[PDB]
Amino acid sequence: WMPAYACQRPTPLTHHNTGLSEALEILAEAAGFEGSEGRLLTFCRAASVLKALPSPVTTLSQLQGLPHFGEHSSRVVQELLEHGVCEEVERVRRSERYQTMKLFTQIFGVGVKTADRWYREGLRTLDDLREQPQKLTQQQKAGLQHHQDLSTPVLRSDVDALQQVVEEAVGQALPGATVTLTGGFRRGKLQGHDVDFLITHPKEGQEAGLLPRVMCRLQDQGLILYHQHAFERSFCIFRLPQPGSWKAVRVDLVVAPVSQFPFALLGWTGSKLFQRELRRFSRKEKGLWLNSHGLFDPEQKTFFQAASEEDIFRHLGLEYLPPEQRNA
DNA sequence: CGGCATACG
DNA sequence: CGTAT
DNA sequence: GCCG
Ligand SMILES: [Mg+2]
Ligand SMILES: [Mg+2]
Ligand code: NA
Repeated sequence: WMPAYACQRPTPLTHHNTGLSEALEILAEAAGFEGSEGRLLTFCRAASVLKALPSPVTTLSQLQGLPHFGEHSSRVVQELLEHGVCEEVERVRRSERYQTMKLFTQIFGVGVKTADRWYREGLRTLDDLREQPQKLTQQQKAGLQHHQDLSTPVLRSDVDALQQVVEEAVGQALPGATVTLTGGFRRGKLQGHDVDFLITHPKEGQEAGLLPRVMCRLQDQGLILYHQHAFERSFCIFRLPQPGSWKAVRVDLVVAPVSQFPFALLGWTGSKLFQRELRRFSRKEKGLWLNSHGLFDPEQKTFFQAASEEDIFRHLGLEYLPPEQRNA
């Protein structure tokens, strides 16, 4: 009764197995810090299965037959059910390796590979990094300078104000262009780590060259604390007003032609695991290649036209899920 | 055993 | 290498 | 780590 792919089942934002899923996601995260992408995926998928269940798991036998639960994930749940704590998870939580890799990778501009190299070099704290700034990229310097603000959750109230200022710049850059809120906020989240916007124009081709024009206008308004600058994705740090002051917020802007908009909307609305699972399903079950630009039939050498996300779910033979049920 | 999503800056 | 869902 |  539980499908194996996350894109085959509704996953709401809030659910009935929060503690169990959080523990499995610690193990997934730790696996990623060690470069074990397969184990990360299994632990993520097992966590996501629990998010999709209609009620709390209370007994080990209720895991029988659930996809992605084998010996290891089942033992984690067993210990949580019997003792309220899983020793492996707590050992990860406490470990110097986990805590430092988490600290470093949550810096904008630092990935697993950089964090691991720093860790092996003996570095452990943000002030350790600040002491040797000549070794930092410009992006990393911005991520470290703004780290405290970027660690503060963005609220849904922040988003409306941001969208208005982005729309103002977009309308001067290209009248008629539109701004759509994507990412976690479109899936119903009340907070987030950043704000994701997708920009298009109803006349195919008019969006070409748009993002530089948008960025130059936002920068002229004094709103851009950091950006990387032809391009179509911008990973920015914005200045957001606050009472008597302001705070730094991560904002991502993406431009797509209207022909690709349903694919870009689907991709950028996520969740990350949902999209990985959807692309895996498309290729492995349907023989079609999915990305944020389109859906390709490699036998006919043709792209599927889509006018809506609904079209895309139909072309993959999947029941439609609204964004609020893509919280895999 | 192979496979694990797929892009752009 | 980083970034995005 | 788990699936097919
Ligand atoms: Mg986001
Ligand atoms: Mg983002
Ligand atoms: Na990072």
